[PDB]
Amino acid sequence: TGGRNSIRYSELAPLFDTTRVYLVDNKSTDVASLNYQNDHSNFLTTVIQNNDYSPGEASTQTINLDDRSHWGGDLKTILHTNMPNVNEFMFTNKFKARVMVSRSLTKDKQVELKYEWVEFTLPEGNYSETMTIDLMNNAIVEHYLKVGRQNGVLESDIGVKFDTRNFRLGFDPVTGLVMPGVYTNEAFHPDIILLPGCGVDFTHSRLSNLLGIRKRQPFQEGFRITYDDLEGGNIPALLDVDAYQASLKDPQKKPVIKPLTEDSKKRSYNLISNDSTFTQYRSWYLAYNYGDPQTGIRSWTLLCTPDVTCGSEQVYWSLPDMMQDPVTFRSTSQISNFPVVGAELLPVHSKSFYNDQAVYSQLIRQFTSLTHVFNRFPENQILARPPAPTITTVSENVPALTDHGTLPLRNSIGGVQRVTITDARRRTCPYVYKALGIVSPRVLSSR
Amino acid sequence: TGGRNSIRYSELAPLFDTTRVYLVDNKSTDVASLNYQNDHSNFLTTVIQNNDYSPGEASTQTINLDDRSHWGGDLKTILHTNMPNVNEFMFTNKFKARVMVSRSLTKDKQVELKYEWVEFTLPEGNYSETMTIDLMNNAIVEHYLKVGRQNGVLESDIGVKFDTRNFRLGFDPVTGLVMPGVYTNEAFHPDIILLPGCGVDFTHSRLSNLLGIRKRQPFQEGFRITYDDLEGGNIPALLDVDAYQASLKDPQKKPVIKPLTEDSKKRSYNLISNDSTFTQYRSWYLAYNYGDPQTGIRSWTLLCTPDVTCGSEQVYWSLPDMMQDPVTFRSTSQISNFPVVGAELLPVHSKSFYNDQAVYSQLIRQFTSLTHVFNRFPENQILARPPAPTITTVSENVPALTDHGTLPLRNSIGGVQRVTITDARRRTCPYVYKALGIVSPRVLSSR
Amino acid sequence: TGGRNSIRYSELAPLFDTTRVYLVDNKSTDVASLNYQNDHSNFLTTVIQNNDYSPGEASTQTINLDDRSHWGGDLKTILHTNMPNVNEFMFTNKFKARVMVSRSLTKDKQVELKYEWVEFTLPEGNYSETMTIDLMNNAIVEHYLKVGRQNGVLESDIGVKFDTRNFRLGFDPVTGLVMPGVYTNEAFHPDIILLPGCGVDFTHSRLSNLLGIRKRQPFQEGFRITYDDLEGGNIPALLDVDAYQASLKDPQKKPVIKPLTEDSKKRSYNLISNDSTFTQYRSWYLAYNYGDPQTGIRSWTLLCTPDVTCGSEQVYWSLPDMMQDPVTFRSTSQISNFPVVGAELLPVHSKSFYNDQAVYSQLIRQFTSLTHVFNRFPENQILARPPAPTITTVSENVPALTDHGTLPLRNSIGGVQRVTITDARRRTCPYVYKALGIVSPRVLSSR
Amino acid sequence: TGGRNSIRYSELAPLFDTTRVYLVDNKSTDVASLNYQNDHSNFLTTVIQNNDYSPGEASTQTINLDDRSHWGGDLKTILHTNMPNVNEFMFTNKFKARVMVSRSLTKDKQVELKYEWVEFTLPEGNYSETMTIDLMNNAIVEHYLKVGRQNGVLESDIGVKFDTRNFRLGFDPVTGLVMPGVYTNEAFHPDIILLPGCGVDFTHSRLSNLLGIRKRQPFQEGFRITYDDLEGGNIPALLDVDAYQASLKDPQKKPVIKPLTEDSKKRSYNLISNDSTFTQYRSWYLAYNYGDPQTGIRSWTLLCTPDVTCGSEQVYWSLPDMMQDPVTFRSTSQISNFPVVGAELLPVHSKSFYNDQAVYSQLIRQFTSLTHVFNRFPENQILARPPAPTITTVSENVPALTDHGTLPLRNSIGGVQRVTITDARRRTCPYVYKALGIVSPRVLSSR
Repeated sequence: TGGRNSIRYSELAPLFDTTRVYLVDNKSTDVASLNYQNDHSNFLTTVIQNNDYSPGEASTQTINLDDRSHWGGDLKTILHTNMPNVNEFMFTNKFKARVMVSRSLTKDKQVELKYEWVEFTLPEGNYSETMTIDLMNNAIVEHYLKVGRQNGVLESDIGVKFDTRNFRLGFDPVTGLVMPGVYTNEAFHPDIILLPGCGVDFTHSRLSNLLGIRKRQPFQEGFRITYDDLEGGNIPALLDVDAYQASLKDPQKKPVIKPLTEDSKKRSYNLISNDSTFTQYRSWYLAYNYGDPQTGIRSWTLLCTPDVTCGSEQVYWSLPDMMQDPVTFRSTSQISNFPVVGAELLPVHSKSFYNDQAVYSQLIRQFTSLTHVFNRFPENQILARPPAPTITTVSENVPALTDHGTLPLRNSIGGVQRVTITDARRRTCPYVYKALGIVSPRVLSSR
Repeated sequence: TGGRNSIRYSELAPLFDTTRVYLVDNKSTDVASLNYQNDHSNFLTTVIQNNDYSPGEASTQTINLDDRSHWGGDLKTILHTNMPNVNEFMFTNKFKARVMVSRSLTKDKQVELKYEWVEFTLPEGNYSETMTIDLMNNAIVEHYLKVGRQNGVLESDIGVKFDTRNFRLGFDPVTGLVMPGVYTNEAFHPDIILLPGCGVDFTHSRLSNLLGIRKRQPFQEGFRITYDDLEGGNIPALLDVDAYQASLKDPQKKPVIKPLTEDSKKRSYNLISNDSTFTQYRSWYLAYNYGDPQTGIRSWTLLCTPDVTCGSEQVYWSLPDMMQDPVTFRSTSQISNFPVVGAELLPVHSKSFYNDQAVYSQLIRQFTSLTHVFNRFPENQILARPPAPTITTVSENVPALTDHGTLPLRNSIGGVQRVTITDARRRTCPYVYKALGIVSPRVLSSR
Repeated sequence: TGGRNSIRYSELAPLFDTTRVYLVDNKSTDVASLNYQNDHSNFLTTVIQNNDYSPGEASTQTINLDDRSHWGGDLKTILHTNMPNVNEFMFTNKFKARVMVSRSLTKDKQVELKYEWVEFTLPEGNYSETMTIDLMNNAIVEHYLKVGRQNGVLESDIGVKFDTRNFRLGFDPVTGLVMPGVYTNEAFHPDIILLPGCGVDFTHSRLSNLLGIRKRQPFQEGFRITYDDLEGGNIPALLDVDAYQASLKDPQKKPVIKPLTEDSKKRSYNLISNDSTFTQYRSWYLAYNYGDPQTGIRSWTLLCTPDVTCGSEQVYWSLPDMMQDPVTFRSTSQISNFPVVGAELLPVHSKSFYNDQAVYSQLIRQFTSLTHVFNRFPENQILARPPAPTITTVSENVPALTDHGTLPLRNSIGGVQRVTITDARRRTCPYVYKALGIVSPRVLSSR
Repeated sequence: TGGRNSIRYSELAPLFDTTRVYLVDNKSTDVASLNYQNDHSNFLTTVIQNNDYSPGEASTQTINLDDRSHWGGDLKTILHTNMPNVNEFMFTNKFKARVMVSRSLTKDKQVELKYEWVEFTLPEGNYSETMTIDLMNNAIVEHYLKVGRQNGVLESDIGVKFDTRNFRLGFDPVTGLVMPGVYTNEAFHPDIILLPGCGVDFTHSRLSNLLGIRKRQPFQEGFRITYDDLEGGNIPALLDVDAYQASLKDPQKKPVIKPLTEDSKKRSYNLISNDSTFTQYRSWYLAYNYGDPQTGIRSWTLLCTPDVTCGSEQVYWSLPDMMQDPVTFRSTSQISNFPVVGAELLPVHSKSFYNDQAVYSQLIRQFTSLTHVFNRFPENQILARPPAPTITTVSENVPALTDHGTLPLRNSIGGVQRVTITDARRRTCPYVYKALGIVSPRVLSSR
C-alpha cells in the first residue's frame, strides 16, 4: 500500500485506495454523441463523470491507478432484458416437419401419396407453454390450406399433431380398445403424434425443449423423429359406444369387437386393418412409455420437463478497454471475439400458475358454439385440441443484480470505455434493455 | 493499525477500530428542526446520536476517524419506494397520437379530411398491463367526443386503437378472408392499429415499453410510427357469415366472396376496394410478423415482452458531507450534481398473475347488458375491446435491502450529514418513503 | 506474492494475480470434436479460449499458475436441470404391491383366495401430488383387468387403494357408524387402504415420500406395510341412510343398527360380521391416528408432509483434471469415483397452488355423466376417487446459481479439462441441461 | 502458513492449505454398518472418503490438520425437513378445554350443571389455517357425543367454539340488536367463543399461536382463558326479522324489541334475561376490541397474526467429534447436551393463497343439501361454521441452504464423525429428511 495507492485524475487531486468508476448507458451526453448507431448490448460510455468536459474531450483524459501496483476491481453488474418466449434469434419461431402435400389416384388404379418437409414459422411473441403448442398445430393446418386440401388431401390424414394426453388410458387389455369410447382428455406432457410417411425435425430449433423431448446424447448435431422411429405405440382405437349400447336384445356375441372407424362428419381414423384395434396414428409418449425400452424411442431419447424459456442460455460480459484480458484470451478488436470477464445466465425464468381453465372449457364445447382456429376438428378425438394442462408456465423477464468476481485491470483507464454483452454464439443481444456496471479498483500486489 | 485506530468524539472516550454511524430520516428531533421543507429523497440528518445536544449544536461537533490513516466505510442501505405504474414524472401518463379531428364535404364535391397530433394524458394511478391499454384507448375516445364527432367524424373512422390480438388467424389463404367471420379474440402481445393518415409517437413516453414495441436501435431520439410505416399487414376482412349460410339452395357460384362490410348499427369497416378482401385498418403485430422482414417494420423495430414498470431505471446515492468524492467527480454544492457513491435499481418489480377473467367476460356480453366506457363499440369486431390476456402483470413496490461496497471517507465527519437519492436524469424522487444508511468505517492504509 | 504471482500461457504474455478460466459445455468447436458421445453431466471442455488453435492442439498447451506458490481458485457454478417428478432413475415409477389375483371355489366347497406381489409401473412424466396417486390407483386397476377379474375377482374385493380422507369423521361413538351415510370426502394426507391378505412395499421406491409415510428409523433396508400391520383402524361402515329415513311410522326399535352393506350396482363392503359395524377395509391414516400409539403403526412409522420431488437429493461436482484431490480422496480414472470438490442439492423445488377444482367436481358427478379411468367405481364411497386436496404441489426445475468455496488447484492446468456431475449413488445424471463453471485462481501460500 | 499448512492423511500424500471434508448421511456403506438404529437427526458418518477401507477400519485412520497451527473450518450446511402443521412433538395436536359434561334436574327442583376439563386431540396431519380450527371444533363435538348429550346436554349449550367473525357488525346502537337478523359472516381473525362456566387452556399447546391469541407477557407459565375473563363483549342477539317484517298493519309500538330467541329446530340462544338484548355467549375478539381496554382481556393479552407453523422454532447443530467446543460449553457424551456449533431456524415457512371458496359456499347451503361433520348446526348463526377467510396459509417445508460461520476445530479429525441436530428443548427431531455438512478447514494462527 504505502506509496502504491494513489488513484489520480487530471488536476482533480489524489484519491487513495479503492474508489468507484461507473459504466452506464443511460448517460445523456453520451447517447447523442457516441453510441447513436449502437444498442444496449454493445455501447460506449464516458467513464469520466466530470461535468465540464466534452464527451470527446473526456475520451482523452484518463484515470490512473498507481503505477507501482497491480490493481484489481470488483465488478458488480445489473442486467435487465425482455426477450420473448418465441422469436427468430433464439430459434424458437421455426421448426421443420414433414407433412402430406398431395393425394391423387395414380395413372393405373393404384394411388400416390407424396410427402415433403416444410418449415413453419410462428408469429413472434411471448407465449404460454400450451398456446405455443397450439400455435404450432395451427401453423401445420395453415399450411394444409395453402396446399394440402387443394390437392386431394383430407384432414382425415393430416400427418403431424402436437397434443398432450396419454392416448391409452381407457384401454382394455382384452378388448384391445379404449373402452370408454373417448381418449380420456387429461394432460400428461407435450407429445408428438405422427402418421405414416411423415415426421418432424428440430435440428434447428429449441422448441424441442419446450415440448420436453430431449435427445439422450445431445452433442449429436441433428434431431429427426419420424414415423418409423415411433414404433410400438400406435394410438389404440376408441370402442364403438353406440354399437355396444344399441346391442343387448338378442352364438350370441356382442357389439364389442366394433372399434369406431370415423366420427361425426365421418373423419377416417385410418385403422391399420378392418380387423386390428390399433389406428395408424403413432404417439411419442406412447412409444417412450409403452414400447420396448431397449429398442423403442425410450432408448435414444429422454422424457423430461417442458421449460418455456426453451433453455437457460448464458451471456458474456467484456470490458476490453478497461480490464486485463483473462488467461488465454487473445486481445483483439473484433467485437465478436473480445475477451470475457464475466459469465451469467440470460435473465429469464419460468413462473408457474394453476389452471382453472382446465375443465371450464369441457363445459362449453359440450354446449355447441363457434370454434377457434385451434379446434378445427372438435368432433375428432384426435385432431381435437390438446387438453390444457393444469399449471401452465410462462417465460418471464427479470432484472438480474449479479456480481462477477474481482478482476485485474489496466492502470490507465481510458476516458471512454466500451461495454459489450454477448451470447453463447457470440453476438450482441437485441433484447437488452439495461446494462449497468460498477467497478471498485483496489490494490492487489506490487511491481 | 497500532496508533492509527482511534475513532474519537467530544469527551465521550476513545473507541477503537470499526464502529457504526447512522444515517436516518425518521429521527424525531431532526425533522422538526432541519428538513422541514425537504423530502425523503433529499434530507439532513444529525449523525451525532447523543441525547444531550441540540440538533443545531450537534451540527458543530464531529466524529474524528484517526488522522494517521486513510479510512473507509461499508455502506449498507435500505431503500423503499411506492411509485405508481403510470405518472407524470416517469413520463408514463402522456403520449402523442395523431387522429382524425374533422370531416366535412369540401367546397366543390370532393371531401376534406384533416388530421392533427394531440397529446392525451392518463389519470395518474397504478395499473395493470391491460387496464393501462384500455385507459389509453379511452383517452383516444374521450377526445373524439370533445372534438371529433362534432365535426363530421364517425366512430366508423377513429384513427388509433391499441388492441392485442392477431388479426388474421382465421384467415384462409384462398378466400382471402377471416372465414369464421370473427377475428379470433385471443390475446397475443399489445399492438397498435392505425388508419390512413394517422399514427402515434412515443418520443416522450415510456409507455412504449409497456406495449412492448421497442425501437431496434434506441439511442435515436424520436419514436414515430405512422400508417405509411405499417406496410403490408392491413387487417383482412371478416367473411360474411350469413350471406354464406343463407346461401346453398340454388354458373352456380357461392356467397363466399362477400366480405362483410359493416356491423350491426352499420359501422363501416372501410375496405380498400368494393373488391379487395383487406380492410384499410393496419396492425403493427401483423406488419412485424407477416410483412416483408427486410423492409417492413420488422426491420427498424423489435417485438418484445411488455413490463408494466415501463423500464427498470436506477437511482444514485450521494453522501457529499461524509464520503470522499469518487475518482473523476468534481466536488460541488449543486444538489443535482453531487458526487455519487452508489447506484441501485429503483425498487420496482412486476408480479404476474393468472387471469380467469379471460373468458368469464365472453359469457356476459354474449348475454347483452350495459357497457363500460371501454367497450363503446361492442358490435364492431375491431373497435371492440381488446381481449384480456391470461397472465397480467402489475407494478409492485418493494423494500430493497441493498449493499454498496466499502468507500473511502473523510476523517472529520460533520455532526450533520446530508443524504440524497437521485434518478437517472438527476433530480430528487418524490416516490421515496424511506431511506436508511448504515456506515461502518474501518482503517484502510496509512498516511 | 512478489515473484510468486505470474500466471503464464504460451507466448501470450504474463498475467498477474487472480484471473479467470472458464469451464463451458455449449462451446461450439468442442462439441463436434470431443464430447460427441457424452452428455451434459460428464463432458470435456477446452479451457484454452484462444481462437487460433485446434481443440486437439489446445489440449496440449497449458495454463501455468506460478510454481513458487500453492494456488487456489474460487469455483462458482451454474447448474440447471429438468428432471421430471416420476421416472425410472430416481425410482419414482415403480412400486410393489400385493393384490388379489385369483378367486375360485376350491375342490370341496370351501374357497380359495390366492394373492401375489406385482410390480406396477407408471408412465414417465412430471405430475401433481394427486394425479400421481391416481396414476398409481389406475395402475392397480389396469392389472386387475389383465388378470384379476378374469379369474373370479370382483372389484368388490380389489386389495389396495391410495385415497386421502379421514375415513371416520362422521362416526358416532354409540351407533358405531358413520352416521351421515357417506365418508366425508375431504382431503387429509395421502393414505393407504388395504384389505385382508395384502399390502404394499416401497423397499425400492421414493414414491413412499410422495405419500408422506416415512419409516420411523430409515436406515433399515426394507419397507413393507401389510394388512396385519394396520391394526385397529378398519374403516367403519356407512349407516343405512334410507332404512333409517324410511322408518319412523311404527319394543319399537329404529332402523339405525342397519349398516349399509353394498352400493348401487351392489358392490360388497365386505363387513367382518353380519353384526359388527366395521368393514374389513383398513386405513393407514386411521391406524396411525386412532389405534394404540404404543403398538400400532404410529409406533414404527411417521406421518409427515408429502413433497412431490420425492426427496431432496444432492449431486457432486468433480474437476479431476484441474483441482487437487480433497483430503482423503484417492486419485483415479474411474468416472464413478473421481474426487469431489463440491456438493449441492439437485435443482428441484416444489411450488404450491390453491385448488379451486377441489369442490367444482362435487358438482358434476352429482349430475351424472361419463367417467375417467380414475373413477371406475363412482358409486362406491370407497373405491371412489380420493378427493382432490386444496393446495397441490408440483415438482419444478430451477436454475441454481450456486457457489462452492475456494479450492486448491494444480499449477499446470491442462488445455482440456473434464467436468463431471454425479448423484448420491455416483452416476451421471441424464436430466442435466446445463453445467457452467467459473474458476478464479489466486495465490494461497508459498513453496 | 509456511510449515504450518500440511493437511495429512495415511500415505495418501501432503495436501496444502484449506481443503474439504464431507459430512453426509446417504453414504451407502455407512448406513448398513453404523447408523442402522439411528435417524437423520443423529447419525454417524465416515468422513474418510477412501474407497479401499472398511467403515470400521476407516474409523481408525485420521485426517491430521497440521499440529503447529490452530485451525478453523467453514461449515456450510443443507438442512431439509418435512414436519407437518399439527403433530404430537411440537405440541400442536392437543389442547385442554373445559366443557359441559352433565345436565340433570337436581334432587329438589333446582338444577345441576357440572363441567370438566378434557383434553382433545387432533388426527396428525398438515393443515390449513382454517381446517385446523374446524378440526378443533369437531374434536369438541366428537366429545359431546361420547358424553355430553347422553347426559342431558343439549347442543343448545355446548360451551366452546372457535369461530372467526366479528359478532357485532350489524349491531344498532339503540335497538341493542344485530338488526339484519344475521351475524354478518365475514372472517376477521380466529376467535374463541365461550359460555358460562367454561373456557379453554393452552398451557401446553402452540395451537394458541395458530389462533393468534398471544399472552401479553409470555414468560408466564400457564395459559387459561375462561368465561369470567371475557368480560364485556357477549355476543349481542340477532333481531327478530319476521316479527318485525310481519308487523306494520296496526301506543302503536313496533315488533323491533323482539330479539330472536331460537332458530329453526328451536336451538336456544341462551339470552341472559327475557329482557336484555345480549346472549350469554361471549367472544374473545369482542372483548379485546370492545370491552374496557384497561381492564378487559385487551389488557393481559395481545391480538396478532395467525401463522400456521405455530411458531418459528430453531435447531442446533453439533459436531462433537470434529470441532472444538465453543466458549462455555462443557464437553460430554450425553447426546442431549453436546456442544453447539450452529443455530438455525427449523425449515418451515407459511405460504399464503387467495380464497375463492370464501363465498362459493354461501351459495350452496342456501340451496339445502347434506352436511359435513363441520356444520352440524347449519341453522344456528352461532354454532354454525366459521366463515372461511380469504387468504389461507399453509405450513410448507423447504430446503434450507444455510451457512454457519467459520469454527475452530481439532487437528486430529477422527475417521468417523457424529452429526447431531437438536431442537430448542434438546432432542433429536424425527422430521429431518436430510442433513448435509461441508467443512473447509484453513489455518487461523500459530502454536
